[PDB]
Parts: sequence; C-alpha cells; structure tokens
Amino acid sequence: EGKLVIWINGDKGYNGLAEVGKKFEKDTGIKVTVEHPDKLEEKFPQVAATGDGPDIIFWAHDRFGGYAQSGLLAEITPDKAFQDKLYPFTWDAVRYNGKLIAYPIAVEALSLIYNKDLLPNPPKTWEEIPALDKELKAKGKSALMFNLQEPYFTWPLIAADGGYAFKYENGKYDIKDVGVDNAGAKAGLTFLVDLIKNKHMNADTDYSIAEHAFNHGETAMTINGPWAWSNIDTSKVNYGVTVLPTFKGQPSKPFVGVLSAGINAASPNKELAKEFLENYLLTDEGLEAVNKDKPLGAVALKSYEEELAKDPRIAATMENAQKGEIMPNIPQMSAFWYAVRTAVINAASGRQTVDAALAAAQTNAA
Ligand SMILES: OC[C@H]1O[C@H](O[C@H]2[C@H](O)[C@@H](O)[C@@H](O)O[C@@H]2CO)[C@H](O)[C@@H](O)[C@@H]1O
Ligand SMILES: [Zn+2]
Ligand SMILES: [Zn+2]
Ligand SMILES: [Zn+2]
Ligand SMILES: [Zn+2]
Ligand SMILES: [Zn+2]
Ligand SMILES: [Zn+2]
Ligand SMILES: [Zn+2]
Ligand SMILES: [Zn+2]
Repeated sequence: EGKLVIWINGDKGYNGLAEVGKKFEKDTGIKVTVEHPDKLEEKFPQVAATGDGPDIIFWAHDRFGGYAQSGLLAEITPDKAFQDKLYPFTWDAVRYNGKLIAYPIAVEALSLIYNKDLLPNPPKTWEEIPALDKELKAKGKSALMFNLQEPYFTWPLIAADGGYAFKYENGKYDIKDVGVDNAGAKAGLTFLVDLIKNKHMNADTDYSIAEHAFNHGETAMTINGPWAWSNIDTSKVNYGVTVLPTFKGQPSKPFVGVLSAGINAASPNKELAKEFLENYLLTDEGLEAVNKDKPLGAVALKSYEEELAKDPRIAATMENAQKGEIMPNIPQMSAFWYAVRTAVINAASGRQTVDAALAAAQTNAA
C-alpha cells in the first residue's frame, strides 16, 4: 500500500523503466521498485497464488491466460480514449474470456542478426549454413550461434516446415490437436540436431554465450529480438537485422509475443498501478525511456510506434512477425513450452532421438 513493485525480465530495459518510476515518484510520492527475478514467469504464479509477488508483472502475453485462469490478474478497465491510443491487434493479445487482463506494451519477434563485415550477404536458407560454417571455421569463426536452451529460439525452425502448437479453428484453439510431432516439426528439429552433432553448433549454447559470441565478432550470425540491439550497438559490430533463413523453401515462423503488463489481483495499489501504466509508461516519453535502454520492438502506442516504424530493424522485426504467428494465451501454453523445451534439450544433447523426444512432447503438450 503506497508503493509499487514491478517485475520485468532481465533482458529488457528495466533501468529505463525505473526512470519512468522515478518520474512517477516525483509526481505522486509513490516509490516504484523495478526488479528482474530469474524465471519470473514461473515465480509469479507461485508467489501471487499466496497474494504476494509484484504489483505489476511484465511478460509476453502468452503466459497471461494461465495467470488469469488462476485468478491472479485484475481486470483492467481502460476507457475508450485510452484504448484508441493502442493498436487493436495488441489489445486482442491480452484478451482472455472476453476480459482485458493486461496492458499491451510492444510486439516482439525474432530476426536474423548478422555481422556485415564477416557476412556482407547473409544466407537466405538454413540449408547453406553448414557450408558457410565450414568456411568460417577455417578463419576461427562460426556461422551462427543462438540460444538453444529456450525453445522460443528454436521454434521458428521447427515450425518452418509445418510444426505447430495448437490448431486454430474459428476463434478457438483445439488443445487436443498438437503439431509438435508431425513430419514438419521432425524435419526442423532433425536439422538442428544434425548441426550440433556435426559441430556446427554446440548443444551448450545459451543466451549469454550466443550474445557474447556475436558481440565479440566470433560468430557471423545470431538469432535474437529487439532487446538485444542495444548491446550490439555498444559492441561496435557492424550488424544488420534481417529475415530469418528459410527451411525446405518455407519461411521460418517465429512465435510472436506482445510484451504486456498485468496487475496483481492481490495488489492493494491497483488504481496507482493503472495510473502509472496508462499515464506514465504508455506515453511517448515513457516508452522512449524504456526503448532507449533496450529496444522494445514495435510498440503498442500508435503515436510512438509510427515514429519507430521508420527503423529498418523494426521493419525486419515485423516482416518476421508476419511470417510467424501470434502466440495463443491459453493456459495450455505453459505445458506446451515445457514439453518443447524438454524435447529440444534432450534431442540436441543426444539423450533421446528426435522421434522419441517429439513423441514425448506431443503427449506432454496435450
Ligand atoms: O522459450 C519459451 C518461452 O518463450 C517466450 O519467452 C520469450 C519472451 O517472450 C521474450 O520476451 C524474450 O525475452 O525471450 C523469452 C525466451 O527466453 C514465451 O513468452 C515464454 O512464455 C516461453 O516460456
Ligand atoms: Zn526486493
Ligand atoms: Zn535478473
Ligand atoms: Zn480518458
Ligand atoms: Zn556439416
Ligand atoms: Zn556443456
Ligand atoms: Zn569471446
Ligand atoms: Zn568482452
Ligand atoms: Zn477507480
């Protein structure tokens, strides 16, 4: 009471967000503490269930349906004037059972990021990457490194030739129809595993390692979102942001997230949380503060987004988004993500075959 605690992931602009919080404190006397706990998306539903946790939680919209189903989120009530300020499709991402359960902030999609000095013309296909890696390994470089620990990053390849999460049918997802074990999913994961077994990639590679390699010019390419650009800017690597490579002639299909801010149902500061989000954060100046720390991607706020749209990196982001699909927000997404995380880790490390890993994933996801 009389305080705001906010959780946002450590890869986002939490210092920029904190600057908005300082402005809020200056105006209102309400202190705002921004934190970035590890695994906050799993931590929230645990501590919020007891009525603890943050006043406001930031995460991609996919997790919010489950939070809402658990009664963990307060229903938000922006009026017409405010809703008209954000793109309709962003409001769509934070609707659950007819109710708005969060404020949309920004649209995120993975792109191919490449080093222009090592790779003036980036590959259009996944298939050519092994040969490119061999050429680079002769120079002590690698072609591509990206986070293999989180299925968010491998999904675009798995989905390329036909993998999918849950079948969409006329407004509803059929949670009994999962596409993680079909021929398309298997072809994509098999290709990934082949890269690893043949030493073009390392099963070990995680977010920090991939980011390190790209930003020090050790690898020619990486796969990451808008938040990553800030650190590359500092590294002085000459980079481009472009369309993900195709697989079997088909576009890579990233799962698109809408970074959203939910209010804890157990919060005694719901009115203040709304005031902060609507009138401090979701303004030209508020989003700019966060964006300048770590880029948000394409923001939900029309007035600022139409300025950001001039950025070819954002154009690239949305080109990839359009080839991909907006994540469902249904409660079953958590089971889906866990199933696929396990499958990719087990296949990549050789603990299971691709067929065995994905068969288990099909069961676990549904
Ligand atoms: O890997 C599964 C994971 O994917 C998504 O998480 C993304 C997040 O959306 C992005 O904002 C970014 O920060 O990277 C995360 C992956 O490390 C889903 O949103 C999440 O629920 C899911 O577990
Ligand atoms: Zn603390
Ligand atoms: Zn942290
Ligand atoms: Zn109003
Ligand atoms: Zn090879
Ligand atoms: Zn290891
Ligand atoms: Zn190094
Ligand atoms: Zn260094
Ligand atoms: Zn009120």
